[PDB]
Amino acid sequence: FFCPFGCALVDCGPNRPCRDTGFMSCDC
Repeated sequence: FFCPFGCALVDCGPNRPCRDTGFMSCDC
């Protein structure tokens, strides 16, 4: 799902970093 600026509301919250290679594509 489209991510904002990291792990925010993704799979932990805006704290842990994730693998973002494409616009709105953060894979944690």
